Amino acid sequence: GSSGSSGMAKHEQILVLDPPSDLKFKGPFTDVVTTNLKLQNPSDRKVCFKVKTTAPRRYCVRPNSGIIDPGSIVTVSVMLQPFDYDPNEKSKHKFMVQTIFAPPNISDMEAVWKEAKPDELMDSKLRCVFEMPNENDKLNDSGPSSG
Repeated sequence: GSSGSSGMAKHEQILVLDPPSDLKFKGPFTDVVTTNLKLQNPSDRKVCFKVKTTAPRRYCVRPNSGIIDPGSIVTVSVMLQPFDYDPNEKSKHKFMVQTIFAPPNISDMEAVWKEAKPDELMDSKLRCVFEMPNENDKLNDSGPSSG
């Protein structure tokens, strides 16, 4: 990884998505895929996140929601259903993750996300990149061989 932002835009987010740039997907595509999404929480208070994508039919996220403890990272399992992938596919699909702090009496989630207004709810624009398993050179470390 290497710090590098492309353009300055307006976005108010508290939860640091990982990868924050784009979420790569290890193929193949002709079979069930498995992609782990890391979600870092810099804040020191509970926060609720709602996983929502444009292709909820070809995507299986679990947990599909929940709260990320303050100062911790969560690993979400995003399984991609096997479908006819095209090499000349267009950049349409998109992944939008919603995040919002949790109340002191956070009991019913369905009630929170509901009461929450679209003017306070924080979201993030992310793109899912489909990669192929066809590796070129085995990788173990970015330096030494040991371990």
